[PDB]
Amino acid sequence: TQIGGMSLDQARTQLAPWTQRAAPIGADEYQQRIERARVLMRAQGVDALLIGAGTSLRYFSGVPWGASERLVALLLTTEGDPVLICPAFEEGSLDAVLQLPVRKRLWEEHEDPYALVVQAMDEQHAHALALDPGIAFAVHTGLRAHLGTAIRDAGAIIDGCRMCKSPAELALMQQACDMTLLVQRLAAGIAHEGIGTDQLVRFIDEAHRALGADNGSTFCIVQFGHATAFPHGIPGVQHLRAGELVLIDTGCTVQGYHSDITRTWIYGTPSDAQQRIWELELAAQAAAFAAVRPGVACEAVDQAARAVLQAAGLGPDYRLPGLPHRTGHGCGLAIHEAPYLVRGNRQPLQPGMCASNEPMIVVPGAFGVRLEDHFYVTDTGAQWFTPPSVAIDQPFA
Amino acid sequence: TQIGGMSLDQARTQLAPWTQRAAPIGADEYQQRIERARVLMRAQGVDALLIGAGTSLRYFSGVPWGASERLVALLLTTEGDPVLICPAFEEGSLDAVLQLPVRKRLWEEHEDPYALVVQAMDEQHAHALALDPGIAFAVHTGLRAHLGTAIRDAGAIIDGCRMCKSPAELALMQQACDMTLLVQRLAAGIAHEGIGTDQLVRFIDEAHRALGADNGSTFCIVQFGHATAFPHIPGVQHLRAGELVLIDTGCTVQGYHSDITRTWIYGTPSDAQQRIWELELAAQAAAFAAVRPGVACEAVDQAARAVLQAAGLGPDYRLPGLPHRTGHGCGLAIHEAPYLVRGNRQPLQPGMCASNEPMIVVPGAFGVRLEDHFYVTDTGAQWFTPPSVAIDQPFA
Ligand SMILES: [Mn+2]
Ligand SMILES: [Mn+2]
Ligand SMILES: [Mn+2]
Ligand SMILES: [Mn+2]
Repeated sequence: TQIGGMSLDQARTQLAPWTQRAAPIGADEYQQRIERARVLMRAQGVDALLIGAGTSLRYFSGVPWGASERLVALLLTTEGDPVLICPAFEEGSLDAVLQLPVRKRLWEEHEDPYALVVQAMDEQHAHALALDPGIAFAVHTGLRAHLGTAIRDAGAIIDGCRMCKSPAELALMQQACDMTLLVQRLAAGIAHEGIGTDQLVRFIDEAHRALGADNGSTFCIVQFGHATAFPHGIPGVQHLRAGELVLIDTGCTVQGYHSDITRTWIYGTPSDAQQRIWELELAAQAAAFAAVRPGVACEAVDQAARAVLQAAGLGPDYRLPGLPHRTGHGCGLAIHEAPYLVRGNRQPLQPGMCASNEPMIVVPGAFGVRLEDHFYVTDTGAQWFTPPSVAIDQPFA
Repeated sequence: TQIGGMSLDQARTQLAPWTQRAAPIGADEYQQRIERARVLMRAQGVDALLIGAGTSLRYFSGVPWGASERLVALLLTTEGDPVLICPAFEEGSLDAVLQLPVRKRLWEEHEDPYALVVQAMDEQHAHALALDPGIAFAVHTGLRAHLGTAIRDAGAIIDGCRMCKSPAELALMQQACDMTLLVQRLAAGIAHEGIGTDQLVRFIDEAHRALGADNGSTFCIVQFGHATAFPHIPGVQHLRAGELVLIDTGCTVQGYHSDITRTWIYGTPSDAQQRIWELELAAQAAAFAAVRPGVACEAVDQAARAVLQAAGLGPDYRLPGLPHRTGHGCGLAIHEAPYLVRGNRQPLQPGMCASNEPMIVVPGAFGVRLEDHFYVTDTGAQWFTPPSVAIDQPFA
């Protein structure tokens, strides 16, 4: 009963704005983030940290703008309000989004914003910069015109803050996930013979927007039939036929925090091969989840999924039929962030880490099945953000 | 009569799929871009170039994927097919979009892709790498772990290719602009008392899709009244008689961007609105009249500012006036070199494409932004779209 048979206007009747709205991040929590960054800076022997516009700037300062060709950055040192380097003409706009007190250092269009970063270093006798790994390489070129000391990669400091989510972060993420899960549910409901992949993408966007996501669908992949064999798809619109699997991978943000959920379900009657692979995928996902608790190396969670596949005669390693990519990724303010659930990653799981659990099986020439739900690590184990699917024709628990 | 009076029904009658479709970029032109990069690399003493996923990888290879945490890159050396560094699991999906013959070098999830880059360098005896300045700093870290030699910034090489558009690229951008102009005109026509900023966003997207844009609207800003003085925090507004409307939108066609702003009055304008609107047009016109081969980009920005100063606004970036640059290059990116900004000595040359948008802000009152792009010709410039005629005639 979850697949097909829902009219567009029936689905529409389940799309009122979401009424269980998590609290934004508070001022105190931004100070705690700065404080934690300072601990990790000192641990690494760094005395200044430069964070570019994008997910990390939003994390530390609230500023949500996307990166551009104009340097917008926070420069954190071991004391005092961090410096916010920003185009002069954007000052009014910056003041309206900041969640953290800052010392603003503004540059007019022809002025060199990298000189301002280094001047603010020199003012506090800081000579050991770490730079945001997400920032454009052009920024290392700019800083090099003025800085002669070693520039360290800030990834350890940034991850060491962001990997473990606070309760407020978890609730924002949960909201986003509950919204997208509903959207997934309605998309499965309106599916019918002949529906276009593009029509389902457009519905999903409309539906996330109606529920009050920040900005509709963050992304959306919809594939039918043989196209499901490509983990990230191929160009081209498809039209649905009985007997095909349907893989829908989509998500939204709520105050920048992501959902990221995949469902793969049959439309019509499945073959034995489809059933067999779908069950195996549910089982691989379930084994990865059972492996999660504090102290467990991230690679062990990936190993747990591959062990199920290999005991069914798939794999080993990335061999196809099997799992050609890692089991999962971290999620937060970015879709993909630390920690990664991947072979070779010894990083121990800690309470509050969030990650995907999406051990997709690909059968070359045929189809793929990806079941994707995220979890967070609790004090004694893990918790699903969204409950896994139940069957090939029952995508929703 | 450009503004208002049109039904949604009438607008839809002008929304058949675009029939004058510009040719996609062909296999030979990708090879010419690779060749062009190679001479630039030789001119600058560089023997290896790494391009990351994004507009530059698309330019060189046709791969359109946005950058992610996994290295997807093209490594170009002084000879042989370029090397495409890619996750192994994405190989099938990479093959469906590649437009250039490459030597694929695939890595499994636990393997170090930066190692592959350096091994490909070492096989060619390349030791003088330039790195895409748009790529994440993480890639510098990854490469530096394997290299003792300098990692140069590739921006001279990449801009030396991308800034001057081929005829094929100009035609694709022309298509994108012609479609977006129509959308702008329809949006003006359907505007009425009460209409939502959100309803206009939605219609704009629908229209861009109906005409055959790559993916609807690329972006859409719609501002009414006092909000036009705040060019950068969204919020839904409803239209009233006496308000300015500013609509900034664009699409892509084979990834080539349009980016057009129109600002017009709904109802009767005040004398201040009229005077600033006229000034905006004049500033835009003076910038365009400055464009010709060998003019410095900053001379084009100064030409706009001179208009505003002669009329008593400014000076410099002071308001009421022009608080930021006059315009930006445009291509596969909305914003790319060359920038029409004070301090930029870069001389314009034939084929360069940029925006001309010397917005006037009157603080706390309103703003008027007129935005049309141009390309540089052998003797002067050519508008992709013709400028507005009047505060109540947004379309020439
Ligand atoms: Mn995922
Ligand atoms: Mn996903
Ligand atoms: Mn624009
Ligand atoms: Mn523009």
